[PDB]
Amino acid sequence: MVQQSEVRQMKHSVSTLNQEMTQLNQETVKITQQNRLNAKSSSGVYLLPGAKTPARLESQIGTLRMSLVNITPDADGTTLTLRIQGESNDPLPAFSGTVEYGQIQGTIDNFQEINVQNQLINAPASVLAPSDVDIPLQLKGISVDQLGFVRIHDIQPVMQLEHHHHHH
Repeated sequence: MVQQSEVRQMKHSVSTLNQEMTQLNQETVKITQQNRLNAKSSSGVYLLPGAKTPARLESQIGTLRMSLVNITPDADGTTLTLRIQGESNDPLPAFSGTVEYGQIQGTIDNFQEINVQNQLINAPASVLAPSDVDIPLQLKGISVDQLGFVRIHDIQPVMQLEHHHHHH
């Protein structure tokens, strides 16, 4: 019932608004957008190519932190360096992940993920502590200038053995 006949007819009458705050650095704005969307995400973390900031994700192998650097155009899509940094002090075993990437045409109040598809980021077995890895993420179809968001999710260990949870 919010559908009211509300008109924007510019009438010549003075109206004093509240003291609107100052402007902000463009990158910092995209960072503020990243953080807000990050919390609004239930499937992994939002890495906005315009923010390039590191995001913390609690995976099956452990708590890791990804970020986007060296973002450059590709033959088909866009090549950027996907860095997996360990938040813990432990080495991270071999794992694969499903990364979504597309465009955001809406606002923070209401945004639609359009032109979005995914790719498999498979990193090697990190036998070093602390664990830090960098792998080339060759995005397809989408152009660097047209990049809206790169969301890392679905992180799973590959072909590695478990330890028998002997409780009985």
